[PDB]
Amino acid sequence: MSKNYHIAVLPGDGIGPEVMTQALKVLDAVRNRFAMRITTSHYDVGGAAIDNHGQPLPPATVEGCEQADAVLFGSVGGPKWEHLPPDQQPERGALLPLRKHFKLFSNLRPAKLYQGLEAFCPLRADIAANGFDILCVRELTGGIYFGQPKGREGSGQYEKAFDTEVYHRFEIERIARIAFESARKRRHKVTSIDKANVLQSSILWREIVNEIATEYPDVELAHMYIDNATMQLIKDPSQFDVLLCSNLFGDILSDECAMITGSMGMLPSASLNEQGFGLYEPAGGSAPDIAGKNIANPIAQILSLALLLRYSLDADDAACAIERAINRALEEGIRTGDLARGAAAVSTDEMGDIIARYVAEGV
Amino acid sequence: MSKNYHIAVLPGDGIGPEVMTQALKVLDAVRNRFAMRITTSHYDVGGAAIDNHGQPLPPATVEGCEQADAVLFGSVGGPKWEHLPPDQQPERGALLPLRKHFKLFSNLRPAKLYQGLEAFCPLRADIAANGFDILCVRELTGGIYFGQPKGREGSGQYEKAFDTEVYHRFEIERIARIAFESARKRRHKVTSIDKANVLQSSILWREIVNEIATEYPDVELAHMYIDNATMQLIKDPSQFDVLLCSNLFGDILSDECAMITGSMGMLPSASLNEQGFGLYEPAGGSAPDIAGKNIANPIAQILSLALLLRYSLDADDAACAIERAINRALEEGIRTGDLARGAAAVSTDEMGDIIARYVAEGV
Repeated sequence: MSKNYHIAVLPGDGIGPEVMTQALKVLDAVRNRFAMRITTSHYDVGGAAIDNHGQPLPPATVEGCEQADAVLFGSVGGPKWEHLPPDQQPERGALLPLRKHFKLFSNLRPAKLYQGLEAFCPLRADIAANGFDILCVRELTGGIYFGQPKGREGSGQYEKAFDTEVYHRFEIERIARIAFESARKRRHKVTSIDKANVLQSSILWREIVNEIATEYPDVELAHMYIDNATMQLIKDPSQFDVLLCSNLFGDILSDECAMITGSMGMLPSASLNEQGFGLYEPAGGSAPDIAGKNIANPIAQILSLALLLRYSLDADDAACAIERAINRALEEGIRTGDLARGAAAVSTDEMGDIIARYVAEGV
Repeated sequence: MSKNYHIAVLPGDGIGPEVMTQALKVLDAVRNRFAMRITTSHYDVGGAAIDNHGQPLPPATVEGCEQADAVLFGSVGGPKWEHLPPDQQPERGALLPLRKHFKLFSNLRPAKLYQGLEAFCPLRADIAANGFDILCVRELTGGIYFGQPKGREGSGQYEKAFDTEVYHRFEIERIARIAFESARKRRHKVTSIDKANVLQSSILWREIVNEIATEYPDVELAHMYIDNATMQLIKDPSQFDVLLCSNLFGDILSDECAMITGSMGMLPSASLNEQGFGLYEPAGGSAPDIAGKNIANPIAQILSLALLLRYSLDADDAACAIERAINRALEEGIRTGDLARGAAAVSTDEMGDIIARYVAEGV
């Protein structure tokens, strides 16, 4: 709840700009309720920047993001591009350059069971009913996806391929930190996932996690292996707050958490660097068929904004207030098309009206 | 009618002997019904072997296992042993030299939702109702648990720890074969789990698997990455037959499967080699606590006999009869310590008499 903030807003293609419009409505209701001074600049990126500057990521767009406290990003692909690939893509050509540009090494993906869809959840009703709220923190830049040596050697029966799981201390120290800070924002419990029986890199991970933890006495830390963690998300998801994972283990576990929500198309994602700059976006997926006719669901965008406030603009109170507006609309059955018993009671624009109205505690 | 076969029977410690005698009751009704000739010989292993012989895996046991078509193995360990060393007593001193000696590179873990146990399944009911029957085939000897170099190196910022994820073409070939062979005795489907979008070792795995697929043209092959399978196992387990897995991807997935049955006490395991020699055992362990002739549940041990018959003895007729018997028992609600409210506990011994009966044939 304060003054000073500026936000690069990059809708993109497809549903991008119609779902960012709903986010800016909710931003405006936040601006008034908490008396926060937040300005935005809009920038072209992906397909429309192809169309305007003949570029997936125009250079001035990068400047504008350099000048912002955070980037709110939409969707990128939609209509008619990528016949010429791949770093001449939208996705390839905008999103990973931005990643690389700003040192975005972490990826946070919350998975919370909203009352309203305890029936969509895949777990036994008596399990879904206990509910859950988990933040999966995933290390993005190291591990076995990028390790070196990597490659393929030989022929015949002894032909081999190999990848290396490497981690460096500087890498494990920074992602651990983001996990602990985030648990402070939350319920003060970090479960670090590893394979610290067999894996040497998993022994260092553990080790270093236990060192960093001394700096956070108010946060409880547990360790769990990846295969126990795959069972426990099914058995009792409600035991976990923050999951701290390597690149591979977080890929797996962030997807397992998404599935157990039962919704998925509703989920946000954040990518942060160690200074608090983030790029916030829906995890879901670009439009395209769905585009232009307002039946896109804006919630994942509106939830990327909630994330933006908590994590880059340290407005935790403002972030909850959007969360509770969404929880309220979902409990009432208000859908774009997720429960049309007596009609998917709302279009994209209507959905954006209702949430911004609820934040402004109107309804 | 006939046979030729011979089985080493190594009960072990604890509930090993109690549930192993129920297994052997059932081998009797099988010997009778399908007119087989199967010889058994008992050998002392782990704890029994330390007491009677002075060591957990006597030369004589080993000698006896070399004369068998398979090894049916109970449980090993109790708190009365292992104070002295790691790979010198019951578990590590018995169970893993066995595997090494016999070149057992594959691990088969079935996970099947049994009807009278549907409620214990932690998935939503309508997914539980569709049921499932999965066989996870896991590479045991290779991949990242054993690749070299493994280690840790340096100080400060770039201190690193690494593991190498190696496969050769011969390793992938032989595990893919037992997966396709297995699929032939089941529903003629193999899904191969890689992460081939980024891993060089996964890329080769996918290549060799496609090669081997052509030698089994009547078996439908599918590829899927580890994070998708992790979700699909929740959303629609019924789509799967055999999962073909590398060492780490099958350790994760095997547990996920086990959990979704909701009856992990009941599951068997098989480790096979190239010539079809297997070690068959419960996936869990003795319960010294519960050791003492008559409450331990014998179904896992018995289901182990079923696997041995199918994979080592090539008698799947006799294996399915055992699986039909257990299936009828469970839905009848009869069971050792899964449910009692009408003094509906039944002994280890009663369970064995009953399942032998149904195999013999009911009425």
